[PDB]
Amino acid sequence: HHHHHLVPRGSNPPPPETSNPNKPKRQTNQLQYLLRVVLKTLWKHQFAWPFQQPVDAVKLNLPDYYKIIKTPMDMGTIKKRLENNYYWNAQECIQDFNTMFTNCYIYNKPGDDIVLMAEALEKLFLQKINELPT
Ligand SMILES: COc1cc2onc(C)c2cc1NS(=O)(=O)c1cc(Cl)ccc1OC
Repeated sequence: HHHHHLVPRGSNPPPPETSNPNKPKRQTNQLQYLLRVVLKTLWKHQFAWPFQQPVDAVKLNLPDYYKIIKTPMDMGTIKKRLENNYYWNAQECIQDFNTMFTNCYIYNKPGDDIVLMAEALEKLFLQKINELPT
């Protein structure tokens, strides 16, 4: 038979939402710090680039990525969520960072370049978290 299954093709899933009008939201001092200090310091770091947007499994040739990672998260999404006042509290935002880092550790192996990057970003994150306003 002449159907060789060359189509349909793969794709990336839809990215995480950055807007949800019926979601409860608040501005808090802790969230303002998470944007101004935590996100902005990580964003400019030389290790930020793999984490500045959703994993593009097509471009990066990671066809297994979304078979393994079912709760994707990235700093581009977190930045948009902070700019859009999406969060109710600091915990919701911190959980997004934790998810991002954990996804990287799940998908990859200790000592991989991308894991070294995530570990360094996570160390910085945890340092900035320890100065969160009370
Ligand atoms: C192995 O390639 C990757 C693994 C990943 O886990 N999480 C992300 C995001 C991620 C991205 C890639 N691909 S990559 O081109 O960004 C890449 C980054 C680094 Cl620091 C090292 C290798 C590499 O691709 C081979």
